[PDB]
Amino acid sequence: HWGYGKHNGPEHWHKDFPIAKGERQSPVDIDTHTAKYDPSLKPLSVSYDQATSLRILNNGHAFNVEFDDSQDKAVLKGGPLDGTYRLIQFHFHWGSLDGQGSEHTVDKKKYAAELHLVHWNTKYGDFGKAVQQPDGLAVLGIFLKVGSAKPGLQKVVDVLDSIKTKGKSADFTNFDPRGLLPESLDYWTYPGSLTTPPLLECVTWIVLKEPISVSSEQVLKFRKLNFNGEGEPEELMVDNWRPAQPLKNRQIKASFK
Ligand SMILES: NS(=O)(=O)c1ccc(NS(=O)(=O)CCNC(=O)Nc2ccc(F)cc2)cc1
Ligand SMILES: NS(=O)(=O)c1ccc(NS(=O)(=O)CCNC(=O)Nc2ccc(F)cc2)cc1
Ligand SMILES: [Zn+2]
Repeated sequence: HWGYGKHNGPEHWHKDFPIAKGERQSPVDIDTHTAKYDPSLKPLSVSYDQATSLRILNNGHAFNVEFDDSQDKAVLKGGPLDGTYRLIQFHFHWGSLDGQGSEHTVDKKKYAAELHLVHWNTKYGDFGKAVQQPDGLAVLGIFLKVGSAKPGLQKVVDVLDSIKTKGKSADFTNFDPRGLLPESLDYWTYPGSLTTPPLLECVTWIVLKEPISVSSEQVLKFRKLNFNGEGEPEELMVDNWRPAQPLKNRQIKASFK
C-alpha cells in the first residue's frame, strides 16, 4: 500500500494508480518566466471568518485538520474559480531537511514544506462526488520557509505529540486557519490533480506566491511524527512529498505582474 518509502514511494504509484502518468498530474514546477499574467483573473476571496475546525488526524501519510463542511462556513471563491468551494481539511507536506519538502517548486526551488487547504465545489453536493469532476476541488497551496515562527501554527504544533502514530486523532476545535495565510494573496493557477493516490484529476490548483515563515522548531516537530501505527516499527514522517510531474499541455497563469 502506497507511501513515501524506498519500495512504495511516488515512482511506484502508477502500478496501482495508472493515472499517475496522466495528462494533468500535480505537483508541477512553476516556471515564473513562462507563467502568463492573466488580467481576467479575479482576486481570491478567502472567507474563513466562520470556520469550524473539528479534529486533527494522523492518517499515516500526513496530519489533517478537519472542518465542518455541511454549511457555507469557510469558503474559497473568486480567483480562477466559478462558484463556491468549501474548506474540508488542511494538511502539509514537508522534508527531512529544510532544503526540501514542498510539492510545487518555483523555478526549481524547493521550500521546506507546503500547506494545502482543500476545498470542494458545492455544486456537486459532497466531497466524494466532487473528486470525480474536473472542477471538483480547489486546493490553496502555501509554501513554508524556515525563519521566524508562525504564531498561528503553534496550536497545530503543540497537539502533534497526541497524534504521533497512524490512526490517532485528537479534538481540534476553534482553530482559525486565517493564521496560516501570508500577507499577499497573489497566486499562480493551473489545472491539476490530487498529489496522493488516487491522484484524481479534479483540482484547480491555486498556489500563493508569498511563502509563510515558520520556525525551525515548528517544522522539527512535524518531523517527529510517525508514518507507522503504534506498536509498529518506527518510521519518521518526513519527505511526504510527491516530486514535480510533467506539465504537458497545461498553462500556469499568474494573477499578478
Ligand atoms: N465535514 S466532516 O464530516 O467533519 C469531515 C469528514 C471527513 C473528512 N476527511 S477528508 O477531508 O480527508 C475527506 C475524505 N473523504 C472522502 O470521501 N475521500 C475520497 C477520496 C477519493 C475518492 F475517490 C473517494 C473518496 C474531513 C471532514
Ligand atoms: N495533497 S492534495 O492534492 O492537496 C489532496 C490529496 C488527497 C485528498 N483526498 S482526502 O481529502 O480525502 C485525504 C486523503 N484521505 C482519504 O481520501 N480518505 C478516504 C476516506 C473514505 C474513502 F471512502 C476514501 C478515502 C485531498 C487533497
Ligand atoms: Zn497535499
